[PDB]
Amino acid sequence: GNPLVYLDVDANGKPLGRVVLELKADVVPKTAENFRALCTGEKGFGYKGSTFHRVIPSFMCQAGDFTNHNGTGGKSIYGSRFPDENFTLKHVGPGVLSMANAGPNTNGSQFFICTIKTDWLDGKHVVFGHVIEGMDVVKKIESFGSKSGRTSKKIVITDCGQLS
Repeated sequence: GNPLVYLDVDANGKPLGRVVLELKADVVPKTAENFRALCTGEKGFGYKGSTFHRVIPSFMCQAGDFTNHNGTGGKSIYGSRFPDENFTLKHVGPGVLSMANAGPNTNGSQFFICTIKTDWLDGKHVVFGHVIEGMDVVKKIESFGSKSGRTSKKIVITDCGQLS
């Protein structure tokens, strides 16, 4: 069935725990496969050692810029950017996993985990999975954000990979 992947997250060098994500490869195979491979590192690059660089309480936690660490970078397993696959899955509530972008058809590697229903992003961001385990970890990350998105602790994905 659908891949399960994990992110182990530190804040200021202290482990917060593990976020487990189910990737909806049955709905968005291309988007799911990109994220899966970026978690395993099997292409020679990916999320390990990168950060949650933008976190806004009562909104979302954003990560995946493993090249510039600031929201401008990232790349996919296909090339720098790739198309919006579909908008079938919606931003239904907390725990939704969705692609960050720079407008239409600019998916790379940046992603966010929602902490509320972000319905206004429907039809603009490709949803591709959700949190299976570790919403407590997500809430910790969230609490280290600010209105500006600047984080008050250094939030690092120390390890990541595929569980099944």
